[PDB]
Amino acid sequence: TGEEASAQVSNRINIVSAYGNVXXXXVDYVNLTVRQAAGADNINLXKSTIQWIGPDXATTLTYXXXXXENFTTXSIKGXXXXVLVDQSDRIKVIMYAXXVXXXLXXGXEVQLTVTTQYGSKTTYWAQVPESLKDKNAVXL
Amino acid sequence: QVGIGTLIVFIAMVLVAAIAAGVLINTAGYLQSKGSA
Amino acid sequence: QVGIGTLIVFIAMVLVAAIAAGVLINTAGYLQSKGSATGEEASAQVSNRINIVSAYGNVXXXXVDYVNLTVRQAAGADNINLXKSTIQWIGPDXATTLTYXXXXXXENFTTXSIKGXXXXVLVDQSDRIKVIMYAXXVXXXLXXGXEVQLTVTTQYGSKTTYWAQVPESLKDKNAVXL
Amino acid sequence: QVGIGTLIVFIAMVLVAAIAAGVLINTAGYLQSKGSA
Amino acid sequence: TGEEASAQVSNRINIVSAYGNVXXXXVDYVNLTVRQAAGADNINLXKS
Amino acid sequence: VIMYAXXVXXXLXXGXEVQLTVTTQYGSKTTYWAQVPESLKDKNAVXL
Ligand SMILES: *[C@@H]1O[C@H](CO)[C@@H](O[C@@H]2O[C@H](C(=O)O)[C@@H](O)[C@H](O)[C@H]2O)[C@H](O)[C@H]1O
Ligand SMILES: *[C@@H]1O[C@H](CO)[C@@H](O[C@@H]2O[C@H](C(=O)O)[C@@H](O)[C@H](O)[C@H]2O)[C@H](O)[C@H]1O
Ligand SMILES: *[C@@H]1O[C@H](CO)[C@@H](O[C@@H]2O[C@H](C(=O)O)[C@@H](O)[C@H](O)[C@H]2O)[C@H](O)[C@H]1O
Ligand SMILES: *[C@@H]1O[C@H](CO)[C@@H](O[C@@H]2O[C@H](C(=O)O)[C@@H](O)[C@H](O)[C@H]2O)[C@H](O)[C@H]1O
Ligand SMILES: *[C@@H]1O[C@H](CO)[C@@H](O[C@@H]2O[C@H](C(=O)O)[C@@H](O)[C@H](O)[C@H]2O)[C@H](O)[C@H]1O
Repeated sequence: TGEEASAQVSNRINIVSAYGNVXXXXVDYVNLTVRQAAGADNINLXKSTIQWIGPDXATTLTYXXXXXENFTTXSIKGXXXXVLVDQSDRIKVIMYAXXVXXXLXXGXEVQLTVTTQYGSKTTYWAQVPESLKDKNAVXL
Repeated sequence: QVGIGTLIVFIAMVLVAAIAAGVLINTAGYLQSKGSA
Repeated sequence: QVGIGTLIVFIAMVLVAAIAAGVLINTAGYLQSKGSATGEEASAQVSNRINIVSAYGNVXXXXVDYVNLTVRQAAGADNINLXKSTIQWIGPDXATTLTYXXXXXXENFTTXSIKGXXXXVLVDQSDRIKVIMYAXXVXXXLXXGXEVQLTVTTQYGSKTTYWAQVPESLKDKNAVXL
Repeated sequence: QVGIGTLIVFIAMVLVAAIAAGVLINTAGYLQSKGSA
Repeated sequence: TGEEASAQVSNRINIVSAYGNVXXXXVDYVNLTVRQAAGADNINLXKS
Repeated sequence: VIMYAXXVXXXLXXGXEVQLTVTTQYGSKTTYWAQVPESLKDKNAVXL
């Protein structure tokens, strides 16, 4: 109990940033860079779930590989592409906006809560820019 | 016998502290998004 | 024979209390080191932060080929390793996250020293290291008016955001400050 | 019998509180010097 | 007695989130995402 | 307590971590997680 309860509080994800690819005039990808918290242990991104409260939908995304209504983790810095082992590891959480619901238009707001296996919830309110003209890639 | 009672109450205090810690962090997360926006 | 029975049970309850005594002490020892660690990294996250002193870039013809940044420790900052740091480049065209490299690159960044001992670690308050980024390699040589949004993320998590704004006119400028 | 049990666990709890007390104080000591500087 | 009393305290349910559907202008669905608490055994959600 | 790091395993590097439990004759365990500083630049002696 002491080990799991401390895990529930300690092993938590901090989202460094969130940017999104733009096709035509709509955000088609939602990309999130994640990192450990203070005192976190090895955080597995395969046993994590993401809650997508989109403007047109609301579903809980689960892990996948090579998406649709799931999420993928491509690596940025480090060895493992699914596990955060050290404090200097960055992994990119990958979400397809035009596959989990509808393509995010300029101004759409989606709430993302990344829940670790032990139950540490991290909520990021992604807000598509109100204006998207002449912006190849936006910063959500 | 006294040890038996201590272990059970020990679990509750760890669980209760986890509940209290959850409220502080989650409320901070909500306020962080509110403040950033 | 009631004196026999109490003796045997008395031994057992001594052991049981010793068992429970171990659980509280061992679990506290676990939480002692876990809590001690938590304070140090959390303080490192807030304090050990990179501050950009000045930004400039070499320009060729009329599009800044190279982007250079000068960094330093913030107030009350421990050693800051620039090798375990990732600058995220959000440019007019591309938008990727750069990683450390050595000897000049493509989608990476290099840190050459200006003042101090190490050329990748900021040890004192008077150390200046030049973060080197090839603009034409990460995307394209920014023309007059491009606006890159750089953010340097330290290993512990402290983020410094710098909006590198190229001047609207690049005429008669060997090397201009971004 | 039960008197023996409560004595040993009593020793345990003060040491645990002593352990907990040290953690907060030493952490405050690190934060004090870091905060002061 | 020791086992069930420990299960009463340890085996608990944690509600991760609470979303719901919307019809016309009224919530017609209440959905809860649940998970084990710290150090919990198997939790059959049929006997709950 | 003197412990030669280079012999037990290898001389630790910046960012390493060792879990030490110093147990007495009677079984009292004391756990210490020694953590080498993430940077060893210009420091004759550190503090794990
Ligand atoms: C979020 O991560 C995606 C991971 O695949 C990126 O995907 C790539 O985007 C490139 C381009 O920027 O459109 C394509 O050339 C690649 O084929 C595609 O996999 C995406 O860019 C990023 O925003
Ligand atoms: C500039 O004004 C435009 C006026 O039409 C906006 O266009 C609409 O934006 C909506 C949304 O906010 O993204 C879309 O749902 C509409 O289809 C689109 O015409 C535009 O967003 C704004 O930047
Ligand atoms: C960013 O820093 C670079 C560090 O190498 C500078 O590189 C030098 O630029 C010189 C010139 O200004 O073009 C060349 O003569 C050197 O060979 C080249 O390494 C760069 O200028 C600066 O913007
Ligand atoms: C709670 O979970 C329900 C599980 O069935 C969801 O049910 C679906 O809701 C859809 C819509 O959002 O109203 C309907 O098209 C489906 O037929 C219905 O099963 C419910 O949405 C969710 O809130
Ligand atoms: C600053 O960052 C450097 C990035 O390479 C670190 O370099 C590595 O340090 C390791 C160890 O921590 O000493 C060595 O095993 C590696 O070979 C070395 O490249 C450096 O430690 C750090 O202070």
